[PDB]
Amino acid sequence: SMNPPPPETSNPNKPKRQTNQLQYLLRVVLKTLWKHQFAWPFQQPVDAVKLNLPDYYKIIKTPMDMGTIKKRLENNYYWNAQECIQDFNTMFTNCYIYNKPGDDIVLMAEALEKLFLQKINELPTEE
Repeated sequence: SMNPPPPETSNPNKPKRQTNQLQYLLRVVLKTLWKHQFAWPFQQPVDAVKLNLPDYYKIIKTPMDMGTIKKRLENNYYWNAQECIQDFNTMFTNCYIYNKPGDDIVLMAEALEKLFLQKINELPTEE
């Protein structure tokens, strides 16, 4: 069995910014979700080999996870906050697409998403 290459976290020719919204996405949003008791399934790319999910990457073609997001934020990969918000939403959506309603991992995603939405609701104004 085989995993795909992970999403890109480094690309020297991608233009980059460090903005107050992106700082909030790291300091408040990522940190809040990362420390949660339900974070662990989402802290790294889905390992379809270890988890015995041979169809995962047949179904999920835009993988995303908080390990990748953390690396992107720490390495100033983004130009804007919308790119990062999209990554979180991709992560949640993948979970809901692949799994069955009411599965433990879906409940976990929902709890993290609730917090995500509460924090993004107060995304600061651009400086």
